[PDB]
Amino acid sequence: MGPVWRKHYITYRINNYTPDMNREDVDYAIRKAFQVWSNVTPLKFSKINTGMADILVVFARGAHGDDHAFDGKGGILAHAFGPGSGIGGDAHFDEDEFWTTHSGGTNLFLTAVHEIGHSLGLGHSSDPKAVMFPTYKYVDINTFRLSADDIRGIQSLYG
Ligand SMILES: NC(=O)[C@H](CCC(=O)O)NC(=O)[C@H](CCC(=O)O)NC(=O)[C@H](Cc1cc(-c2ccc(-c3cccc(Cl)c3)cc2)no1)CP(=O)(O)c1ccc(Br)cc1
Ligand SMILES: [Ca+2]
Ligand SMILES: [Ca+2]
Ligand SMILES: [Ca+2]
Ligand SMILES: [Zn+2]
Ligand SMILES: [Zn+2]
Repeated sequence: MGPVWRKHYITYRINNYTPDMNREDVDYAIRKAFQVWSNVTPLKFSKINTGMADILVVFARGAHGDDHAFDGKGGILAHAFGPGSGIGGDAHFDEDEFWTTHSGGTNLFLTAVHEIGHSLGLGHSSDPKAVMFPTYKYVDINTFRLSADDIRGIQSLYG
């Protein structure tokens, strides 16, 4: 259930960049992660560099100014706030992970899909093939698809 955005145009901004990947690969992973969700809802996402974005994307370490301190390498990979003003919507990625484009380390795209689900108001799935299942798993990103449960969940919130 959860809170939802009360509009269908949502902006995001990348506050800072992990040194683990180059800038263009970070931008690509995030853009594609938003596209997964826009593909099955009325939502549209635009990246901005200037202005007040709804969803701020942040890489940070350990205790980083909120109530969800990170824990070093492993364990919690990221956390995101549900829809709302201010820190609402924002997605934080633990810099103590090694973010990648691929299967090594922690794949940024797949983690971002999961986190953006939370930023849009989804909770966890019991479907062990759903991207909103609680625990990270690498799957071939070239053939990645939302599960029927993920699509059901997001279409129940928007549209
Ligand atoms: N246990 C694991 O598998 C990895 C280990 C990471 C490592 O050791 O490198 N860690 C994890 O999975 C940890 C577990 C955290 C925990 O419960 O203690 N999860 C987290 O770190 C959550 C963040 C997270 C989950 C994922 C994810 C999940 C599923 C899939 C996927 C893709 C395709 C198919 C399938 Cl079946 C699954 C891909 C990525 N990506 O990010 C934390 P969060 O859910 O945002 C959260 C919830 C509540 C609060 Br309150 C704060 C944050
Ligand atoms: Ca961690
Ligand atoms: Ca916000
Ligand atoms: Ca890192
Ligand atoms: Zn945080
Ligand atoms: Zn989660």
